[PDB]
Amino acid sequence: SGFRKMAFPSGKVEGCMVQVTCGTTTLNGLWLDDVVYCPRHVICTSEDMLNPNYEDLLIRKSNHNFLVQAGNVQLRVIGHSMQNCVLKLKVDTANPKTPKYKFVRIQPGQTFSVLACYNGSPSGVYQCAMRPNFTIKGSFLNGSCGSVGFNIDYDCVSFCYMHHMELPTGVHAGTDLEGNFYGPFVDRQTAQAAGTDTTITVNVLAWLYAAVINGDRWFLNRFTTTLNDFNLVAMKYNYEPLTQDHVDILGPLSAQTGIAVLDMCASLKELLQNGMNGRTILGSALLEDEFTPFDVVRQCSG
Amino acid sequence: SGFRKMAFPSGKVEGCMVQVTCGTTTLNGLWLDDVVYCPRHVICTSEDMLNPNYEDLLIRKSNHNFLVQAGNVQLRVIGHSMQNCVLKLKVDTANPKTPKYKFVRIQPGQTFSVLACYNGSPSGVYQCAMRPNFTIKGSFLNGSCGSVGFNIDYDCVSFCYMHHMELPTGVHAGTDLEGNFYGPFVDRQTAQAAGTDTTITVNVLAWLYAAVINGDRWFLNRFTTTLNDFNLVAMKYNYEPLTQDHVDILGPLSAQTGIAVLDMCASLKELLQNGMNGRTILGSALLEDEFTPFDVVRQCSG
Ligand SMILES: O=C(c1cccn2cncc12)N1CCN(c2ccccc2-c2cccc([N+](=O)[O-])c2)CC1
Ligand SMILES: O=C(c1cccn2cncc12)N1CCN(c2ccccc2-c2cccc([N+](=O)[O-])c2)CC1
Repeated sequence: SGFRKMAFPSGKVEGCMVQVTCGTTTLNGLWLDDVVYCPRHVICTSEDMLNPNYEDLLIRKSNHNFLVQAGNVQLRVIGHSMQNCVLKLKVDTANPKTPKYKFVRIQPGQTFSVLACYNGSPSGVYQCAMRPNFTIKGSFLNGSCGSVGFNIDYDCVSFCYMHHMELPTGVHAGTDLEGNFYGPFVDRQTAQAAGTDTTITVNVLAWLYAAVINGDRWFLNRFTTTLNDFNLVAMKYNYEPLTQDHVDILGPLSAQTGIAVLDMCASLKELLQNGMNGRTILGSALLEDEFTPFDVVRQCSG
Repeated sequence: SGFRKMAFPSGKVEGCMVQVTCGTTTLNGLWLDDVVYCPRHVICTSEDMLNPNYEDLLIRKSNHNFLVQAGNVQLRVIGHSMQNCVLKLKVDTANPKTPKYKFVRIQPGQTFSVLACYNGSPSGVYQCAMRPNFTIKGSFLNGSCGSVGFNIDYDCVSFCYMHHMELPTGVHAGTDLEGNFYGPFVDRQTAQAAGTDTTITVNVLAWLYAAVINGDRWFLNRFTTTLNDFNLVAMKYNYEPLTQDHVDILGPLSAQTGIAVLDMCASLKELLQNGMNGRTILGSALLEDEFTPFDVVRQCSG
């Protein structure tokens, strides 16, 4: 028992992290097979950063302008190309620690683990969700660009996120590993703002099931709601609408606990209208929305 | 910016995890050099578990009764011994992935990362604190015994925790890596209960400094308190007393923010007496006590 914010073990990704330097600019890269992937903004300086023309910037580089270090070993760059907002540096040596991998783009509402790195060296691991507005509420400092986000299934690492920047509100923005931004963001230092966010309703319900599995029952009640009457209240409180597909996804947890999804929705309705009255659920005094149904099943059965 | 529950990268510990089986009983072990460390309760069955005499149980075992698997490789056991509540199995092969390591016992109030494992295979990583009452609020299922807790400094893994059991309240109990329990607990399936816990005051103050560093200022006020008048309120709310040593430890954060420790204590006094009024700090609607001053400095400067 117990329920924690839990990340995937990071070892397979640690063996892929390298440092990439172009000039005075250093960040992290991901070394898979004989390619290193990194944010293309490594080719900017503070002079360019405001509105770079990346095509011109890259034409003016050569292979020898890129210094890649894997530990103390320098890897020689033998080719370079741009892939949307990612740079691909071909190196003369394939990474012997390359895991089985794929590049997957995730949806808003889904979670992943982040390995935060500085200077090519892994510093910490945490879990987060892709928000409805395509930002992440991460923890990243200067130097952390090129840190990646991932999930692991069996032996295979599905990379989903590469870190590019911090927005003025302190949340984070980045790309998939094909270099395409999540959200309406661009890789320049400008006036960008995260749009309005919403709470991920299916994940709040999943976490209420986790709470019941762990013995927190106080918010349960004898009522039920329709899906439509629930979604009416959802809209008022800035929650995403709950679909029948979401109801279906919560099936396993509803069966484990014996509490119908629309019965749990009546609890959530009550919590939104009334608050918690000073009580807690799974150690929290607010409704948590960054655990998916899959995340809950992972900790609350195995 | 941003502040997350962050664990250490787990790779160095992943390369040490093995499966240990004695009979029908399987759990995890830690393979360092030519020794595997695991909970001695691997030598029990459900028949013994209520009140085992471990000395008699171990005398009746031979090397061949222990099956150790490192992936698909079976490691041959060539010796066995008991070390308090840990079993040490000498194997014929030294682990080539052994990191630099030490075995350290931690204090209540300190944090560490847990690599939760099942069948010798790493499943997830999370961060937690040693509570004042010597339990941990972990996330562990059947099969997770022998999972370890650790911190990393530079290249060196300091192992501090091996998991042994779950108490009736759903919190967790275990040993240091010399086999000595944290807390007044024993490795038998009996009527054990966690004692009364307290909130770790120095860590709450550290997290309030983290909040200020990240732009949450609403709880700040123009007041100050004495240490003695603060500790008076601390006692009422079940918080540990704040020492001058704690004040000294918070020095760096107080200097970074410009807010004296006893000025921050007046904020904490106000939050304890009044609540948050519906507001949040770092994404939480309660006061968080599982980040140390060191943890805060790590994310809020590097
Ligand atoms: O690493 C951080 C960073 C700072 C603070 C908090 N963070 C949390 N996650 C990451 C950070 N950068 C460096 C890169 N930046 C850029 C973003 C878009 C386009 C170009 C650049 C750029 C390129 C060359 C030099 C410079 N430059 O000199 O500023 C900036 C963003 C800020
Ligand atoms: O793995 C879990 C576990 C279950 C549920 C939640 N958990 C969260 N962390 C770990 C768990 N065990 C197995 C070991 N147990 C024991 C604890 C003390 C002394 C002996 C035994 C013992 C030994 C041989 C067989 C059996 N047996 O058959 O029960 C039990 C505790 C329960």
